[PDB]
Amino acid sequence: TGILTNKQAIARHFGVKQSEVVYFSVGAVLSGYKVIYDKGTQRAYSLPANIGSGVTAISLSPAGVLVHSAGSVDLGALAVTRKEYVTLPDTFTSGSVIQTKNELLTHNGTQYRWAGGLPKSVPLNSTPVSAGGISPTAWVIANDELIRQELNNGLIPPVG
Amino acid sequence: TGILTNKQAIARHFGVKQSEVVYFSVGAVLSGYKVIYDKGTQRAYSLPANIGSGVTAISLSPAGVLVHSAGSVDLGALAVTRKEYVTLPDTFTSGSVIQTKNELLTHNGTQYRWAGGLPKSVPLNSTPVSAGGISPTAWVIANDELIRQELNNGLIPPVGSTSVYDVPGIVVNTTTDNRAAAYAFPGKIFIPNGVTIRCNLLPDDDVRKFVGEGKLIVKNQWYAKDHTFDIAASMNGNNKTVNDEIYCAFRDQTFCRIGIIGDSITDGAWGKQDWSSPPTNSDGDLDAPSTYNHSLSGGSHSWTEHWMNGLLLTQSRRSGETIYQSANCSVS
Ligand SMILES: [Cl-]
Ligand SMILES: [Cl-]
Repeated sequence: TGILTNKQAIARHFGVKQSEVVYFSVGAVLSGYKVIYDKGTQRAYSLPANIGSGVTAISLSPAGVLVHSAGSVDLGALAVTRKEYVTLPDTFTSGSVIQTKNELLTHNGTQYRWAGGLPKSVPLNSTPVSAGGISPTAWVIANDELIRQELNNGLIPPVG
Repeated sequence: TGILTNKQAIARHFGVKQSEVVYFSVGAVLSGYKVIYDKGTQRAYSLPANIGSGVTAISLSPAGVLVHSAGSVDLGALAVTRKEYVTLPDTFTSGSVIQTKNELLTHNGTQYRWAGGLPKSVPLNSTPVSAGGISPTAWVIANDELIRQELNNGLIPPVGSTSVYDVPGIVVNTTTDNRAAAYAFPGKIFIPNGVTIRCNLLPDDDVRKFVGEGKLIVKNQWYAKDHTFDIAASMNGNNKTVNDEIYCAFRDQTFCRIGIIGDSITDGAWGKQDWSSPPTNSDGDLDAPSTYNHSLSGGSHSWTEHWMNGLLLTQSRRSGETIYQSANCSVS
């Protein structure tokens, strides 16, 4: 079946076992799984470390917000912490729509994530500055993200 | 079929829909697709953002150059912009052949892309230096590529400043007046070496707004004229010296206008009993535009003009030319 080969494809992408991938659906038990797959958007998200035992899925939003028995988690935000990104086949110049926190939009070879409200419309002929500016609550450069922040906040120790 | 599972595997790798992957073939319609697959090389490339409607595929080269109905695109170059790389299972030491701009060859744990001619032969026991050198038109380190270039070109803003390219409203040219945008922005602004913008500063504007080593083009508010503000000199000093300029002007016989900003004592009280201040407007500021010279008027006998007298009497030992003159902008 196409399910098994897809779970297989997903498992190799994330480096987990085939048995550790699960399709989202209503009532789907989440315990033990490490990756969830949204068949509607065809996007996969790695799951929070310790989902409780006997926890079942309720809903999954277009932004990647998961609602389940024991609470709610933003999978897009979780993917950002794990640097698990989808690099959109667009630019700020070509325009695009951003749906999740883990989508990346390119401008002159540089990738930006969006940290503000979703969805984020980006019109034709735009710029990270022209389309909401560059700031912690707006467009964030994903490439070299930590080393950039350390440099911009003087957090790099002198040699030795 | 093996096609569907492959498209499936590709779709998850790039994070697109299965329907958004297409195998290359002749006449294959390209519109709407986001990834193309070369079955001969078994390499996949993400497609340019807006391929026109009804566009069909003609050819796909070993370097990843795609030819279609509405033109031609280098998919390897496009993958570089998206940092979509294939890391070859070789080293410079083991040798390899490079076919595309998005292939990476390793040397001591570091990945290099090739920006020169293709294909690129790399013999056994090589080095990025030994096999074409490291340069923008040769081997390029792919790891941390942007942050490396910013560091190697001094494009990283000092702590607490923002790069001028990231500030709302700024246009980086020499014609647009960036003054309103720059001081609407509440923080400091970093302008890198070699970069000039026009910022028609007003006299009350704190020039410490700008850091870095760039330059401002500043319009004269009273005459059809521009002035250059050197931020590097403003930040680090210009190493110029009052004595240096004065002695240099003596030696070079060049003009040396000496300006003074001061109060009552330097204004000229009481250098002569009929002393008077420079003209000032209703705000209390110096009149501008102006043809006023304090040294020929109420400040004719300020200590500045006696200072000039000594300079000119020393100058007289070389020439009759009057190279030392004051601009005494002092008001009681
Ligand atoms: Cl200083
Ligand atoms: Cl007036």
